[PDB]
Amino acid sequence: DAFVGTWKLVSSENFDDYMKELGVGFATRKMGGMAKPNCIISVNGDVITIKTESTLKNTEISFILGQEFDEVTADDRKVKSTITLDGGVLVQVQKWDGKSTTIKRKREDDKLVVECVMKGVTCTRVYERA
Ligand SMILES: Cc1sc(NC(=O)C2=C(C(=O)O)CCCC2)c(-c2nc(C3CC3)no2)c1C
Repeated sequence: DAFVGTWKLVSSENFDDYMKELGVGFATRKMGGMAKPNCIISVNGDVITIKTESTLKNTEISFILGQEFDEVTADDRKVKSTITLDGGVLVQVQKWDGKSTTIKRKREDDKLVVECVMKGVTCTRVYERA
């Protein structure tokens, strides 16, 4: 849709702090910090696929809106994830061990803007079309 395409990370703010608040150890935060992933979003029928591709780590999720799914995150958390569409924003929550984090994906001008929240920490990542 508005989201479909191949997107390249161009800017990131507060990602290390976000990873820290998730309990991500130094080695994984080092891998993630200066990573510049591609994000490849596609849809077929009910099913949306979001692939994240980077030199040291790839991940992928496929989901139906509103339907919880199991996810292994890039930092090896086993989480229960639900993604919904709310006012044009893809809202993802991950729940594990009585905690939650939210990842919101929205389109703004030429940007795919990804807001990641854990407790008091807010990180913002911006992608543009590859
Ligand atoms: C090479 C890469 S990329 C990447 N994470 C992203 O790109 C992420 C997002 C996005 O921009 O889609 C949005 C949500 C957070 C993550 C990691 C990594 N995340 C984590 C914890 C924070 C989940 N630990 O490592 C690494 C090692």
